[PDB]
Amino acid sequence: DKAACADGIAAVKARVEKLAPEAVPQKLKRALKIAEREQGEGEFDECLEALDDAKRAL
Amino acid sequence: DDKAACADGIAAVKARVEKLAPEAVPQKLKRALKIAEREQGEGEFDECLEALDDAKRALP
Repeated sequence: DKAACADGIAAVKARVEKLAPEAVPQKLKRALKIAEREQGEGEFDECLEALDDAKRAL
Repeated sequence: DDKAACADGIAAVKARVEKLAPEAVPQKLKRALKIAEREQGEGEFDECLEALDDAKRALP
């Protein structure tokens, strides 16, 4: 889960870098923020939950 | 789908590689990542996933 959380944050960040700032959905930006915080608390299992929501907004 | 997993996996391997000392990045990783990116550009997303598996296997 630790590697999947880090890989998923990298994957979401890469998608966001290609989008126009106004074209980044608010739901995507919030979900990624939650994932990065959950990673910071070592809750890698929850990080994956937040990452699922982020990808829904792609 | 495979298209999304291919892009996500390339992004994930690139971020892992950026954390390593350059001398610790094996030639086997570099070749596999190059193949994954070429296959992605050709729409061969299933083959890209295979090359990404080789790349991640070669990481320290």
